[PDB]
Amino acid sequence: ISPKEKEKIAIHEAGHALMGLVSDDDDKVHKISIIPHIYDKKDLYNKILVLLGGRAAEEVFFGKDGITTGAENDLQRATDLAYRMVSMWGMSDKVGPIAIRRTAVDTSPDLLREIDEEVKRIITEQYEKAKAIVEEYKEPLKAVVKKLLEKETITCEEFVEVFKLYGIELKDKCK
Amino acid sequence: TISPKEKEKIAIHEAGHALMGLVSDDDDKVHKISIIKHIYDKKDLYNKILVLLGGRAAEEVFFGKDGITTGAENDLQRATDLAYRMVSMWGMSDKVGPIAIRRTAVDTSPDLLREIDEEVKRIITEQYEKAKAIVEEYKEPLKAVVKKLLEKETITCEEFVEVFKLYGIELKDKCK
Amino acid sequence: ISPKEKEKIAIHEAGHALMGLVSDDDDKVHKISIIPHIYDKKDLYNKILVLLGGRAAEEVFFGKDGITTGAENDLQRATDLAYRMVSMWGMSDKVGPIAIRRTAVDTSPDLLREIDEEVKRIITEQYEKAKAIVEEYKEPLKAVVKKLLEKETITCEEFVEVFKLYGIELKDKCK
Amino acid sequence: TISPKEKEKIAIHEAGHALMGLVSDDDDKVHKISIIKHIYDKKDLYNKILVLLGGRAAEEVFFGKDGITTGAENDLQRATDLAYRMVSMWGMSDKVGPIAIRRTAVDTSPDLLREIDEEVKRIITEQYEKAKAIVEEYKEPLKAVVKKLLEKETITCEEFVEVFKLYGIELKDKCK
Amino acid sequence: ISPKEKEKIAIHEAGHALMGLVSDDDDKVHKISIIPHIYDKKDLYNKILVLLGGRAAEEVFFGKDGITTGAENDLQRATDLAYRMVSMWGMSDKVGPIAIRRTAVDTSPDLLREIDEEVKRIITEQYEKAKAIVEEYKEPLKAVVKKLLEKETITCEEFVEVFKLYGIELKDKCK
Amino acid sequence: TISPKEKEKIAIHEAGHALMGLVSDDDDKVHKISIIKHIYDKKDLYNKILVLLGGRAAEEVFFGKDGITTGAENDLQRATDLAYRMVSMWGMSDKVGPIAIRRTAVDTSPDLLREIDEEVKRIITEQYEKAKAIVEEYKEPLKAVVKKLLEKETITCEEFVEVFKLYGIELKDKCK
Ligand SMILES: [Hg+2]
Ligand SMILES: [Hg+2]
Ligand SMILES: [Hg+2]
Ligand SMILES: [Hg+2]
Ligand SMILES: [Hg+2]
Ligand SMILES: [Hg+2]
Repeated sequence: ISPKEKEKIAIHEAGHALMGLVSDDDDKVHKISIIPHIYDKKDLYNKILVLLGGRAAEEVFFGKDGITTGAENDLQRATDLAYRMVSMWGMSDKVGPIAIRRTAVDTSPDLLREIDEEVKRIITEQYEKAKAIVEEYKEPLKAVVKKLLEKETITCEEFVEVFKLYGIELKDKCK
Repeated sequence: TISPKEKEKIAIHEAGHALMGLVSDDDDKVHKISIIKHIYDKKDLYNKILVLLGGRAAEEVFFGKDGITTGAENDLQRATDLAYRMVSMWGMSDKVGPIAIRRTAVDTSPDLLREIDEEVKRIITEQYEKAKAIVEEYKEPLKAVVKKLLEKETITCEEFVEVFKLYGIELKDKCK
Repeated sequence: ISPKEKEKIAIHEAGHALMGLVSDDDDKVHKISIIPHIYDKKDLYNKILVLLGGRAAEEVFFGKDGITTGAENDLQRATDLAYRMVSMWGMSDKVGPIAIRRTAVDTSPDLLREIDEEVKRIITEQYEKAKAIVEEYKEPLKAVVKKLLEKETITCEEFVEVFKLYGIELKDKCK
Repeated sequence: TISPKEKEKIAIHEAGHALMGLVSDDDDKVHKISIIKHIYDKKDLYNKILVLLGGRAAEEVFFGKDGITTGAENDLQRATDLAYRMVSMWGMSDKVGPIAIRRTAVDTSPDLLREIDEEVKRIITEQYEKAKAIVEEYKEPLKAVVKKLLEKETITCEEFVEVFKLYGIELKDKCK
Repeated sequence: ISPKEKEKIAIHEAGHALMGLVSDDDDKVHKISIIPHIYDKKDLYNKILVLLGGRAAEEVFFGKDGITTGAENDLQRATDLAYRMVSMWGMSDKVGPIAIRRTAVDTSPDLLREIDEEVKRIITEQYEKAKAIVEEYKEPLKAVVKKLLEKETITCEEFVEVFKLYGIELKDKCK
Repeated sequence: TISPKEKEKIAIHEAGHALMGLVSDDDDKVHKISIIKHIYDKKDLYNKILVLLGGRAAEEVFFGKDGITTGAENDLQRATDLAYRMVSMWGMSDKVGPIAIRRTAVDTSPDLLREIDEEVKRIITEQYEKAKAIVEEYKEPLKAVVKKLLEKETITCEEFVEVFKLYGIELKDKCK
């Protein structure tokens, strides 16, 4: 794996962690390296937020052209999750507290268009928030990336250490 | 595993169902509220939807739109299926009429599916609004139910009604 | 089975019988209780008429809210029958003397929309006639229901007896 | 089991097919009218539709739209299939053109299916009207055929033509 | 096989051969009777041309009503071929250098409408050219047909012989 | 079996791919031109399309729209699949967004498929135009490459670049 590619991965893996550590609710632990119940609407919004942080950080650091294939799963995981909010758990105002029956069964194309719209809406939103977040914290993120590329693997605590050195206090979610 | 946050959510969802059941002018059910060939008419099945929706309805009144939970999955699916049968199996919608979809739907037009979907959406929207209104209207005594629920982990309909009679509401029969 | 439910069933089973006994053509025999060739367009219209009589009587006696699940088969049987008239036996002017090929095969959505329209038209019609019929004969029907609820099972002849006592003479179709 | 009503219907349906066959300026067939690798051109298959439709055509002229029967099921299906091939297999429609649907149709646009359905509908409508017109125009001698049909239960084309020559119509050859 | 049918077949089989022998490119050999790499856009256009020659000749000689079932394969073979040009080999300007994925998979109805349009366009065109060709050479074609019906089987050379006797010089493609 | 006509076509198609590869400011590949878990970014895959399209691009510049060949089948299919993934698997289109089609697509709206198809069409159209422009701009030295190709049947990237340096173009590295 060439240094150019390592830089990408680094920015990407930092992005997730950033989202997790800021995420207003999203309960979840951490770790970070260059190698790899009942939820409410808020919880799932924040889960999407985390899932898009990789790609979000990619776009902040490299523009729309430095966007990577490495977010293939994250986009699928996030889109699935938004799709359940809309078609399974009535979490869309437009769509309403309806569930899609069965892989939908005998659903009008109009219902699908509505859903696809709302999935897009939800995802566009969480992704715009993630970019904003990466932006706001670009400088201390750069610092984290440097250490990442150097030591190859960071702990959750060091990530926080670096951010405290910048006056940003991240949520207590590490172990 | 269950955090006081999640446990509260459950309580409210559960108190929501029972509220709907006890006020439901038709629907009848075996109430026991915890944290751990026939013939139905249009009135009946509407009241079934009402009940099925109470949980989510309670979530929204109490926690706003963001507090809406995954816990209602089974509930929303049953409601939707039920309304779906009302429209496509029984002739229970005026727009669609006493027509029965050749059920998987087989060789039904996209136009018809759309009409059906709209009518399913109408039934549910209506009952959902009803459920919320009732929870709203009975927010006060319901809190009291929830407080005891969280405290003792399991309540009987009797206690539930006991709190309600205290507030001056005469809930219907239906327990054991 | 509770008395409220027995009343429903009674009205329902009376409705069919009424339709059969008045039905301008529909050849078919009878019996009535609280427990359970080559046809022309007229014949099949009347068969639909009979199939909808249950629900028709339900709506006359209890309004649109007292409508029951008990007509699940009747609606399917009737709708199937109208659907064959339209898609199998060219009995629709709008659609014309065309047959749908195979569970249709490779048929335009427009053709399906047309068919669905015509099926709806046919069924709406026969159902409006059945309601009208129940209406016109509500009083002697009430009488039949009473005896039904009392004796639990009526013969075709008694049904007629009751109607003759009202000056309505029903078609000779019983044995 | 067969009532005089039903038996009459059958007779008329059967007399309808044969009429079309005997007048059909192209189509050729083995006439025997009872109660109990090749190459066809556009003209030929049109005449096949004509024949296939004669039964129903006869029903409608004689009994109005309400007298239309189930007996034509097989007939309408064959006609429709035939016209369907004309349009989607052979290049026999001007609107659709010498295009052949990749036959189940595979990955054909909804637009194309609609065009095809319209053209199938045109062929059939046209021939149906033709069939009716002919039955109308020959109502009188056809009754006479039907009377003998009902009387003797089975007629030969010969007798059928015999009645027609008597009325002054010279039907074509095609029997045995 | 009746003489009327033999005349049809004759005209049909002559039509192909005509197309082959004139076809500006289409490499292909011949023979003719009353019984039965890497190509460019031009090559495939001409292959369609050959495939439609049968039907084309049928319509020239008998009008739109003398059109036969005998061209069932030719229309399928040609339509398949145009369909590959459009959906497989980016040979349509309207559609562009795109390939349809899999029996298409997950393709919009709009894309299919576009394709169906372009397939129709290509085929309409080649078929109008084939008719024109049959027209232009109707007289010497009649001559060929006569010999065909007489001797039942013609060689490629005789076909040419007849055309040379008319001052038309056909491409050197026989053996 | 291969006619001088067909052999020329092949040469040009092959010279087209290599041209694109050698000029491609990103894409890297194992050049050897004859007649016989990772991470890619948007820039990278665009350059892959460019390469995949070079063959056809070369065909069109040299032989016009009628000279377009069957030889590009595999090429067009790969390009299309790649762009299809860009749009529907990776969030690489602005119109569609960081949305991922639940892949066979499952229960996606006709509207979405249309958006996707349009965007796939945009990527490819753009890169196709790029490929052609480059072939156009380097028509002269490419002929020279083709002449040697037809002459010796197999060329190395080295020779290819050798001709290009002679014309005054400094192509990038990427060979062995
Ligand atoms: Hg990731
Ligand atoms: Hg629940
Ligand atoms: Hg019934
Ligand atoms: Hg028949
Ligand atoms: Hg042929
Ligand atoms: Hg290639």
